[PDB]
Amino acid sequence: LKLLDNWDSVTSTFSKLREQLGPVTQEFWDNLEKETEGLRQEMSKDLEEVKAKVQPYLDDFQKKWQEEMELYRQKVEPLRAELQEGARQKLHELQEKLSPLGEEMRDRARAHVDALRTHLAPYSDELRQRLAARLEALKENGGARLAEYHAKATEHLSTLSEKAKPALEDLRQGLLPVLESFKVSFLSALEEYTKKLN
Amino acid sequence: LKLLDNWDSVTSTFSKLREQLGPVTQEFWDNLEKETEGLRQEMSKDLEEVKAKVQPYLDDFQKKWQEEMELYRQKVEPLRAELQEGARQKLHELQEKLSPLGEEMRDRARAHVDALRTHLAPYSDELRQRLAARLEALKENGGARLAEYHAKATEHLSTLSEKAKPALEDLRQGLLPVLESFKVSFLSALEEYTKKLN
Ligand SMILES: CCCCCCCC/C=C\CCCCCCCC(=O)OC[C@H](COP(=O)(O)OCC[N+](C)(C)C)OC(=O)CCCCCCC/C=C\CCCCCCCC
Ligand SMILES: CCCCCCCC/C=C\CCCCCCCC(=O)OC[C@H](COP(=O)(O)OCC[N+](C)(C)C)OC(=O)CCCCCCC/C=C\CCCCCCCC
Ligand SMILES: CCCCCCCC/C=C\CCCCCCCC(=O)OC[C@H](COP(=O)(O)OCC[N+](C)(C)C)OC(=O)CCCCCCC/C=C\CCCCCCCC
Ligand SMILES: CCCCCCCC/C=C\CCCCCCCC(=O)OC[C@H](COP(=O)(O)OCC[N+](C)(C)C)OC(=O)CCCCCCC/C=C\CCCCCCCC
Ligand SMILES: CCCCCCCC/C=C\CCCCCCCC(=O)OC[C@H](COP(=O)(O)OCC[N+](C)(C)C)OC(=O)CCCCCCC/C=C\CCCCCCCC
Ligand SMILES: CCCCCCCC/C=C\CCCCCCCC(=O)OC[C@H](COP(=O)(O)OCC[N+](C)(C)C)OC(=O)CCCCCCC/C=C\CCCCCCCC
Ligand SMILES: CCCCCCCC/C=C\CCCCCCCC(=O)OC[C@H](COP(=O)(O)OCC[N+](C)(C)C)OC(=O)CCCCCCC/C=C\CCCCCCCC
Ligand SMILES: CCCCCCCC/C=C\CCCCCCCC(=O)OC[C@H](COP(=O)(O)OCC[N+](C)(C)C)OC(=O)CCCCCCC/C=C\CCCCCCCC
Ligand SMILES: CCCCCCCC/C=C\CCCCCCCC(=O)OC[C@H](COP(=O)(O)OCC[N+](C)(C)C)OC(=O)CCCCCCC/C=C\CCCCCCCC
Ligand SMILES: CCCCCCCC/C=C\CCCCCCCC(=O)OC[C@H](COP(=O)(O)OC[C@H](N)C(=O)O)OC(=O)CCCCCCC/C=C\CCCCCCCC
Ligand SMILES: CCCCCCCC/C=C\CCCCCCCC(=O)OC[C@H](COP(=O)(O)OC[C@H](N)C(=O)O)OC(=O)CCCCCCC/C=C\CCCCCCCC
Repeated sequence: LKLLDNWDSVTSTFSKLREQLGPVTQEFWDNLEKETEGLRQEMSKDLEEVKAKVQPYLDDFQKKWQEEMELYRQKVEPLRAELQEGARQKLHELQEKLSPLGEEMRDRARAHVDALRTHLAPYSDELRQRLAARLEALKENGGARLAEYHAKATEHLSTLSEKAKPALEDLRQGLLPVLESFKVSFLSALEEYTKKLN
Repeated sequence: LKLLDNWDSVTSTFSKLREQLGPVTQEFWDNLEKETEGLRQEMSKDLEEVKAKVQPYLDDFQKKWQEEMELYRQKVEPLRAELQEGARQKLHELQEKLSPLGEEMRDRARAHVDALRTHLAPYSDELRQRLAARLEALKENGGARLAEYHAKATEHLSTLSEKAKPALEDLRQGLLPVLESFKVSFLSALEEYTKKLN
């Protein structure tokens, strides 16, 4: 009955909470009305003054910004001209540079890769010999290693069968009485669990 | 007793593990010897080929690096000049911007900031005038609420104590038989558990 007795004190408090919620909501809204009323009076001033003054605000800034934009455009043109004239020369110089230097770079690139070709041909061939020597050795060595590992695997499995059979047998044989002792204690423990659970 | 047999079986598996590793390690050493011997014939050629490859490689790469160094010198040198000229031109281009537009922007800033003075100053005072009433509302309604909260505080304390008195007495009156029966449950549980856990 702990739930009922305690819940009774909870239901009564909740009821008393409503008894306090009533007046509190009335007083809260009562004062909130005064707040909204004052805030409305202030807001009327806020909006009116902000709006009436927003005109000269935006007008002043817009008129100035208008000139600013005009001056900006009046500058953008000659400034872009300087940039254009400059770009024409700068790009021309770069063009007149990328042409000879491009040819030179391409020519040097030719020798760069071509001289590399003269080395790549033998280099790759030598690598083939080295790789073949390694692969051939690793193949014979591999065959031996495979046999070695296979033999070790056989001995590993043979000695493992001597564990998978006798050792596991002993483990399984021990599991029987072990499970018995466990079941006996578990079954008896279940009694306590249920007994203490009511 | 079980742990004794368990460890006993582990002992047998250990001997048939260590002795298994006997020939295994001996053969593995020979196996490793094979790899080592192979590498003794592989790496010898590998290193010799590497030496006879890295030498002409670095040599030819030196030519390439020289080609590139010359290339970069023949590029960076004139490009540094062209870039300096172009940058100096751009600097002058910017100079004819940062100064004219700078003084212009400064005047724009004056027009903005000064306007802000005659726009934010009165606005701040307006805000104060509106905030004054706002604060007044918070003082009047605030003080009222403070009183309402005070009244409700007493009503809260009275209701809390109205519960605290019977609730604490009832809780203590409930905890007595509850803890008493719980103790009986604990005592029996302790005994029952010590009978199984042994
Ligand atoms: C049928 C069965 C029914 C039973 C139901 C019970 C219902 C509840 C009713 C009654 C419970 C009675 C328990 C009263 C406990 C009193 C603990 C207390 O008097 O303690 C004192 C400590 C003081 O300081 P100290 O002694 O440690 O320091 C020593 C430091 N030297 C000295 C320097 C200062 O107070 C501290 O430490 C304060 C630490 C504050 C930690 C707050 C943790 C907040 C986070 C999570 C809350 C989790 C809620 C669970 C959510 C559900 C998850 C599933
Ligand atoms: C003396 C004691 C000291 C402690 C102080 C007082 C704390 C309040 C105390 C006790 C709470 C009363 C007990 C709760 C009553 C249960 C009401 C209920 O049954 O409720 C359910 C709803 C719906 O939820 P549902 O769809 O999952 O369940 C639907 C369920 N099914 C799954 C069937 C569909 O749950 C809802 O309404 C819950 C929504 C979340 C409610 C948040 C309330 C936050 C309160 C104040 C912050 C407000 C500040 C205001 C300023 C605003 C500025 C913008
Ligand atoms: C505890 C510590 C907290 C720390 C917080 C720091 C304070 C930061 C201050 C303010 C944060 C602003 C956010 C609060 C506003 C949430 C109002 C609310 O509850 O939003 C949700 C409700 C629920 O409907 P819904 O969104 O799901 O549906 C609409 C569905 N449709 C659009 C999608 C299709 O939306 C509705 O009821 C619809 C809209 C109702 C409009 C309410 C706003 C009225 C305006 C002014 C009242 C206050 C003026 C006071 C100014 C000075 C304050 C100092
Ligand atoms: C201890 C230290 C030792 C020092 C040793 C020295 C290193 C040996 C020196 C030089 C050897 C260079 C060998 C590789 C150079 C050739 C790169 C090349 O031209 O390859 C051709 C591929 C062909 O692609 P596709 O046109 O048919 O396909 C496009 C078709 N669609 C779009 C359908 C996907 O092009 C591509 O993959 C490129 C396009 C996609 C990019 C993929 C990722 C590229 C990044 C890195 C690769 C760098 C390898 C360099 C290291 C060499 C190790 C020997
Ligand atoms: C001999 C001694 C043996 C030991 C026995 C006792 C161990 C009890 C331990 C853990 C389990 C929690 C027990 C809660 C009982 C069920 C409440 C319930 O029926 O629950 C419904 C919700 C709904 O979800 P669903 O239908 O999708 O899942 C259901 C999933 N279907 C059906 C596949 C299964 O299931 C959920 O919540 C499921 C999530 C897990 C339950 C979490 C809630 C646990 C209760 C209280 C924690 C208090 C938190 C306090 C508030 C903190 C605020 C900060
Ligand atoms: C193509 C046209 C040519 C362009 C010309 C540039 C050519 C490249 C040359 C120089 C650039 C410098 C690179 C910056 C890297 C390190 C910055 C640094 O060391 O940082 C930490 C310092 C610590 O403070 P401290 O008191 O110890 O150092 C003050 C004492 N001192 C200045 C003697 C060191 O912080 C400082 O120096 C504070 C940094 C504030 C810097 C304000 C510069 C304002 C001028 C112009 C604005 C330009 C806008 C245009 C952008 C578009 C370009 C396309
Ligand atoms: C001197 C006088 C005093 C004034 C002081 C300032 C006080 C602030 C109070 C009131 C003024 C704000 C009220 C008006 C705001 C509404 C602006 C508006 O017209 O709203 C609507 C837009 C619409 O959506 P749309 O234009 O994208 O779509 C267009 C359509 N389309 C998708 C289709 C293509 O929605 C938007 O503008 C979305 C805006 C919400 C996003 C806010 C994100 C802010 C970012 C960072 C804040 C950092 C927080 C981290 C903490 C550090 C703090 C330092
Ligand atoms: C129903 C009317 C009862 C009124 C109060 C009585 C009991 C309090 C009950 C509920 C309040 C729960 C909210 C959290 C309470 C924290 C308790 C705590 O553990 O507090 C100490 C910790 C220590 O941290 P600290 O030393 O760094 O901070 C303090 C330093 N500080 C001033 C310099 C910055 O502070 C913190 O956790 C930070 C917050 C501490 C807030 C202190 C404000 C105290 C205000 C007034 C004193 C009592 C007026 C009583 C009215 C008469 C009613 C009849
Ligand atoms: C169902 C869903 C709803 C459930 C909600 C849960 C309701 C519980 C809510 C709030 C109460 C939290 C309690 C914290 C206040 C302590 C009251 C108290 O036991 O204080 C006596 C102590 C004595 O000193 P000491 O060193 O031994 O203790 C410090 C202990 N140590 C050292 C271990 C840290 O003094 C202090 O802690 C220093 C006094 C600090 C004064 C703080 C006053 C703050 C004022 C207003 C904040 C508003 C709270 C509103 C919530 C209540 C509405 C009715
Ligand atoms: C995602 C990232 C992309 C890369 C971005 C790079 C941006 C860099 C930003 C600004 C320019 C920086 C300009 C830096 C100029 C200074 C270069 C120089 O000598 O620096 C000195 C450092 C010295 O390091 P130390 O560790 O020795 O000393 C530090 C010391 N321990 C301490 O605690 O203080 O050496 C080093 O940094 C390491 C070796 C450098 C060798 C140079 C190698 C340069 C080689 C060639 C030139 C560059 C190629 C240009 C290609 C165009 C032409 C073809
Ligand atoms: C889900 C859990 C619900 C219960 C929860 C309880 C607490 C929950 C709260 C927090 C979690 C706990 C978090 C604990 C964190 C660490 C606690 C701690 O300090 O542990 C260390 C100690 C010390 O061990 P050491 O003993 O080996 O010796 C000293 C130690 N090195 C030192 O430097 O001090 O260990 C000991 O106390 C050993 C003594 C054991 C006593 C024998 C006890 C004998 C117990 C049982 C025997 C019966 C079984 C019979 C089986 C049948 C026969 C085979």
